[PDB]
Amino acid sequence: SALFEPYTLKDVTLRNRIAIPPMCQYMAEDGMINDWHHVHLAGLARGGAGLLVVEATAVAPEGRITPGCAGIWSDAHAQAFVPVVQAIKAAGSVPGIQIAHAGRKASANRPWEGDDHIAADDTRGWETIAPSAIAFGAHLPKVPREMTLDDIARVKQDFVDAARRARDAGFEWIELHFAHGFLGQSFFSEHSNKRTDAYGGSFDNRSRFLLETLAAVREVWPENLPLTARFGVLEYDGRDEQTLEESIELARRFKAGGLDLLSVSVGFTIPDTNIPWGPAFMGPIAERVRREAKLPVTSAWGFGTPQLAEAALQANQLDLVSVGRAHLADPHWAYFAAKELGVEKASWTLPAPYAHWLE
Ligand SMILES: Cc1cc2nc3c(=O)[nH]c(=O)nc-3n(C[C@H](O)[C@H](O)[C@H](O)COP(=O)(O)O)c2cc1C
Repeated sequence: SALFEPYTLKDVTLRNRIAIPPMCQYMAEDGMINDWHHVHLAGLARGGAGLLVVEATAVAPEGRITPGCAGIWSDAHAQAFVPVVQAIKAAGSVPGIQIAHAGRKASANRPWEGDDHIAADDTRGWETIAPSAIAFGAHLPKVPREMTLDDIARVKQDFVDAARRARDAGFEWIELHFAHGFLGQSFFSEHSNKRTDAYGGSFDNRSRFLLETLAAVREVWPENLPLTARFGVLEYDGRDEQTLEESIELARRFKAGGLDLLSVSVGFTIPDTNIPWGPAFMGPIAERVRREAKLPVTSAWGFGTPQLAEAALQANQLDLVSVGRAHLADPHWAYFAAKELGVEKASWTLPAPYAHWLE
């Protein structure tokens, strides 16, 4: 099976092509992770996936999505990850982390606590920042503060510090969160970026925050460990061919700047869109980016059906298959997939204290 073939990227070898993508847990306190995350992540690693990417972890307090988001904006925050990293490694999975800044979509409630911007008089809330003072709208009506050049320098440095911290905590894989309408994505999109300085207007200017952040992170992130990013390559906003073309150009510049793999997603930059949700619906777009930027890719949404994951790999649409919600439902999804695909000794996807009994 293609799904259970190993994958080598730089010095890191994944035992199979199953990636667990970043999934916010909303269980941290002032950015500090705790035994929620420890057990969640170690349990997933033991389930058999080759790569486990820790949830969006804020590079700065105001870059959290919610009051429950993880952070890595101090060395104490980073140190909290060390035992979890060590547990993921003990289980034979590769520990990754997504470092993030939520931009104008920050200061929101947890998804089961309203999922909306925090009310003005709620002591938990904070001012958001963005390339331009324009609200997302809908359930995220707060108008962000327009970033100064010093803010841009500071946030880039926060990404650098976060990457340094992730390195020193023992992560073997990093993902820059430039997708899903958060700060990076919003610098790229003309919907959200109305700047007239070096960081807006033209394609080069809109790309600049993302490329400069990648280059700055590259200085401190080891060359022998995969350097990746998530990026929304279209919005389903009636501008898809032009947006895709630009996104693919940016992917080429990412590759030239040392990016090893791109997690291809949707932008979610604005609410007024028409996304054609369906099983593996991003497969063909991921394939186009892979082909036209000549860059390894992953993607997500509905690949928890093992045969569909297998088909996407065999069609060379993807290099890794990201499987999210199916792993919340069943942390041992990789074992289920091995069984479904008829892999020999499927139960040994799991560690011996499980595998022996399930043969
Ligand atoms: C609980 C939850 C939290 C998520 N948090 C993030 C995250 O931290 N960063 C990210 O880029 N995507 C996040 N996503 C998107 C997932 O990585 C993934 O793309 C999405 O769930 C689709 O894959 P699936 O159909 O296999 O669940 C999250 C989704 C879920 C379900």
